[PDB]
Amino acid sequence: TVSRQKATGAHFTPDKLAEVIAKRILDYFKGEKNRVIRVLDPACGDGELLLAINKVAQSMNIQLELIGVDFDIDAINIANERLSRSGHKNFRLINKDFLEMEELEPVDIIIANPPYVRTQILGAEKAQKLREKFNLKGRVDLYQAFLVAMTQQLKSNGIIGVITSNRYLTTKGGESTRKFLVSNFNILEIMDLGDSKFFEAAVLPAIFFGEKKNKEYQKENSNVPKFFKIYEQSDIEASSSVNSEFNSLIELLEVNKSGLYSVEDKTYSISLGKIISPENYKEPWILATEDEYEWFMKVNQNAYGFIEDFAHVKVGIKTTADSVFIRSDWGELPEEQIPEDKLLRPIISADQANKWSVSLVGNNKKVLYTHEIRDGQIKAINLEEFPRAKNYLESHKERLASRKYVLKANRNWYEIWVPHDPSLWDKPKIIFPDTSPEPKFFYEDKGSVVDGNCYWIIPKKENSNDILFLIMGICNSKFMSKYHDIAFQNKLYAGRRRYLTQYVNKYPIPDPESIYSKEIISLVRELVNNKKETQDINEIENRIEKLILRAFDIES
DNA sequence: CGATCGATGC
DNA sequence: GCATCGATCG
Ligand SMILES: Nc1ncnc2c1ncn2[C@@H]1O[C@H](CSCC[C@H](N)C(=O)O)[C@@H](O)[C@H]1O
Repeated sequence: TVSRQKATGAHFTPDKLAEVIAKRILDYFKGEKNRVIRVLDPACGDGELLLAINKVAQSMNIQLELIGVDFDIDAINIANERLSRSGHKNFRLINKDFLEMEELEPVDIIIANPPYVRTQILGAEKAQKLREKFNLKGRVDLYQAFLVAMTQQLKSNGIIGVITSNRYLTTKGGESTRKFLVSNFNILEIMDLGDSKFFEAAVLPAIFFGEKKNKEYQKENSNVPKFFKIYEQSDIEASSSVNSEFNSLIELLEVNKSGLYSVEDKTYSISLGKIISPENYKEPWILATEDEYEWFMKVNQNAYGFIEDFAHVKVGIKTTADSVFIRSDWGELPEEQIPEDKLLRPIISADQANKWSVSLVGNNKKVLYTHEIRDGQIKAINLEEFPRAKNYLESHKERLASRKYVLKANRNWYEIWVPHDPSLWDKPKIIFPDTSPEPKFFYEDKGSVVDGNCYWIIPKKENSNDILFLIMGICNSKFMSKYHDIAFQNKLYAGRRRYLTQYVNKYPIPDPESIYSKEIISLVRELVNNKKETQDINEIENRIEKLILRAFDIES
């Protein structure tokens, strides 16, 4: 199920992309450049990065000592053959685990593309060892441990050029990585390659260039960190101009002017600017232009608060066996195994998501809910009281009992892993999908369950009314989409944002007592009650955009 | 406990 | 194309 390429992260850097990284490294290198420079690739694969940096260095008449490490002998054998045939004799390859889970003196240059292996593939046990050894936190990825490991092999004032997944820039679990990078390096440049798809794998990579700090120093300050951001721009503004003077996508990585660029069948939006105070490592690092960052600043100052202050942003249920607990064909089961109607709760998924109004006009999904309120406490149901539902779960005994995290928690083998509080489903709530290219927050007061591909919003104050309607009008607006693309830059392919709790908690909210917020609430109340409204919903939506702009005191 | 994260995945 | 869904961590 898990390929050897998946578990070992064996994806080689393309030809032209490796050359781009090598050119930027040797341009940033302030070292001597007339002696032998030692270069390290801590996961060299077939030697692609070492070949690229030597080809560039030989043009500059620089002599390199190439060092490559890889724990796979097959990669070492092919890299030895390629390096030997290149003509360069001063190279050295080591077959070992670089993380050390027999010596090497520090190097002047590191060029790297470490493997990206998620915590689930590493396993919980190996992930704990990596966190304890390399001082990492959260859902650690392998490239994060390599980042710490390879940095400790770099001389002070040495240059690093390393390409990884861009997810440390915006995820909560990237906090330890951001802290380590800004602490150990004078950040030279961060390149967010976005959804350009240089690799055959579905990944959005970032390239980090930095000069390792020396323990004795100055103020630096003469170095201000810059960024380069390129994403696929599908929709083009009617008044925006496109530059088509570049032939290949790899040439766009060396442009030095922000704007729209078209290569073949796709248009790209390239942004250049400065990293703004990366020492604040607890929030995502924002890569935005001067105008975008200033607009982002004035919204926060004029904001009355944030969603986190007014409501609980929760995830839907996580059964950890969706094809067993969530079905639409309950009536088509054998009558001996059709669960009792008390247990089958209608559940809303992401494929029924629209703005304001739910697409519940066509739905039949129900969840076999396994929890209930008993003596004022949340307890799992007793199977003896539900014979038909018991037989159904008996047929799935081996798979449901395989969930080791359920048994080590001393919970019943048949339970839903995250059922939440059964009493909270009755409250009015906002629902929205996680993976979506557009906000689809909608009101729902029929007391149904929310699926794991959606999040839901319930107020902190027990007045489940106007406050939810205000939050909807804010979240669904184009105003908040602009704010989102600046502050929370976590994108999947095809322009999909991630509407996660850690992001939606930070949405700004205006004063719910101002006359502007009062009119927004009345318009949102109309959009959910008047399902006879069609097409001219856009008319109401436009009135909300101008109201939100006056509520935050800005014209965008 | 309850939200995260995805060299996405099928 | 286009929207995971289940191990995981705190
Ligand atoms: N623990 C470890 N120690 C050393 N190498 C490792 C490793 N885990 C994975 N690798 C190696 O890291 C490589 C990542 S693919 C990167 C290859 C090369 N850097 C390039 O850009 O083309 C794989 O070949 C894999 O064999």
